[PDB]
Parts: sequence; structure tokens; C-alpha cells
Amino acid sequence: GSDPESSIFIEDAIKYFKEKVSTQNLLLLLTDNEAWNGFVAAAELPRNEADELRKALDNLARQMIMKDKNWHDKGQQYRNWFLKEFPRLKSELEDNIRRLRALADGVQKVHKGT
Repeated sequence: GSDPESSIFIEDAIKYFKEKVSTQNLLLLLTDNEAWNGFVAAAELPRNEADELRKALDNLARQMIMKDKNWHDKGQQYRNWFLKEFPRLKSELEDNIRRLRALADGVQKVHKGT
């Protein structure tokens, strides 16, 4: 009754990243540092959950990196950033994650949002 509830947000965000988002798509968010910060800095997430998210996704990635060199194979998920950020923007990944975060606060309300 005086907690951030980051853990709930992490597990339920990983559900959004595994069920709603493809693994091959989230690995391209993880591989590039500016892409991940483009998500987190937009979502304004504290370093605690900011890391716990990518670390939980890095356990999903931990089993992959043993055989997959796809991380630096060619680097071209798409030929342009326009082609990447057009079906959905990094602010949409942020939006859906801010929903999950404010739902964690929706249970707790110690972090005085509204």
C-alpha cells in the first residue's frame, strides 16, 4: 500500500510484447539503443522498470542469441526509418505501455497521478 507496482507492469507488458507484438519485431527494439530510449523516454519510465522490461525481454532473447546472429546480420528490418515507423510509431508502443503503467497505478494510486 506504498509501492510503485513496477513488477505487475513488467510481466503484463511482456504479455503485450509476446502475444500482441512479434518476437522478431521486439528484438529490433532491443538491438538498437536509440530505439529502446525512443520508447522509454517517451513513456517517461524510471530506470527500475525501464531496465526490468528489456531484461525480461532479454530472457526471451537469451535463448535466441545462442543460435541467432540476426541482431547484426544486415541490420535492415526495413530500408528506411519511414518504412519502420509508419504501420505503428514508437509513441504507440509508449501509449499502450503507459496504459499498462496507469492500470498498475489504477490498482495502487500511491504514485499520485489522478
